[PDB]
Amino acid sequence: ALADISGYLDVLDSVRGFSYLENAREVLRSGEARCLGNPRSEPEYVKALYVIGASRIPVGDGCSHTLEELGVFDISVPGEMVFPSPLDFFERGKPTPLVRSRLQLPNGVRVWLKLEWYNPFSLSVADRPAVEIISRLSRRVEKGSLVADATSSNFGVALSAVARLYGYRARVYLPGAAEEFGKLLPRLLGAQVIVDPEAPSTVHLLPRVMKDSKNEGFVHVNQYYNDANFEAHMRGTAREIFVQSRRGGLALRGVAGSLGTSGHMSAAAFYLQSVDPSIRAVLVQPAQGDSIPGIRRVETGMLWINMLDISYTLAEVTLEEAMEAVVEVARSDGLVIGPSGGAAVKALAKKAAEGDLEPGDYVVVVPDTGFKYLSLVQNALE
Ligand SMILES: Cc1ncc(COP(=O)(O)O)c(/C=N/[C@@H](COP(=O)(O)O)C(=O)O)c1O
Repeated sequence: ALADISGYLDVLDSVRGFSYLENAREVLRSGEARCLGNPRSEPEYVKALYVIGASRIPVGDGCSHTLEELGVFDISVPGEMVFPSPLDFFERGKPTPLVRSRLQLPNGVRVWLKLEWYNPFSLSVADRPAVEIISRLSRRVEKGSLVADATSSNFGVALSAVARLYGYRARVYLPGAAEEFGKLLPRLLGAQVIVDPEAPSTVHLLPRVMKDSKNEGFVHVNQYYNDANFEAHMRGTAREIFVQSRRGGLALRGVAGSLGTSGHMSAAAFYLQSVDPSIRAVLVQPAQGDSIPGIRRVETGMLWINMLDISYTLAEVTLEEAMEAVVEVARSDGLVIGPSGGAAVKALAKKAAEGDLEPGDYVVVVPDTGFKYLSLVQNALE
């Protein structure tokens, strides 16, 4: 019989490396987890279960339990949408909406958009890694210390709100070309903001962040390499697409999305593909020469999408093409999705047009809201 996982989460602080995901994939493939003779002597297996989304764990002799029995499918949300705190709302106010699009794509590819602007701090996907990283920091690092990172915009905004709800000071480093909401809103949120107008990308800032961290002794949370990014997406974003697709009665044939740290799509793909390895992952390549906010080309360096055993496909997409998918989704659905969203929609549309895709439902992860990108919106129209 079962035990609340929340008493066992010291395994987050102690387990290392990716060998535990084997456990994660077999539990997802089989549909069950075998009973832990000693729960504390299998800290890997407990971490596989956290990661996939269990609220409970099987303890003692023999009895294997299903995914449902472990809490993967438990409803977190209160019917009435009342929450005692903004962090309780982040955590229990899930899943984000999965919304079937009116947008018509060729060869029977049915589009569902998963709306990641429904996260309360940055109105973006990047609330999830920021809550998980700052949560895990909270055991080891003293309140009032400074946490910092490089961002395209969204993670710093999230990092800033979250560090503050956990009693930490925050500093965010942006490239000059970053959107204005990423430069301004950390400050509103009580953080320090450094902008480098020469730094042509956001990863080019990391050597400075790392140098500064050495001198000034702040905590570089480094979303690019920190496994609590991938983990936050595994138990939120990915588990959600699984549970929603099942519970929605979807013929889930694939996922489409976009790549910054690679956290969210790495998890989406790895998770779902543990369940059914034929589920496709369609991934945006920002066409060379172009900048699509928040995202980049794979070969500029992304951890999880290269180290984990994930099957994916790329589809190159230009800024112009992305903003064109933003316009189309707006006129089809009345939903105003941001640039990286419309790149993912487009990449899905490119592959369906090629006849590569098995007819059925595909879930596009929409990282944020287009209200944050008016300049780009205005250029797309003129
Ligand atoms: C609008 C938007 N779309 C997609 C992504 C990609 O999510 P990830 O791959 O899980 O980081 C992000 C992630 N942004 C992160 C990472 O940015 P970066 O990898 O430097 O281009 C940030 O805000 O610093 C985003 O802001």
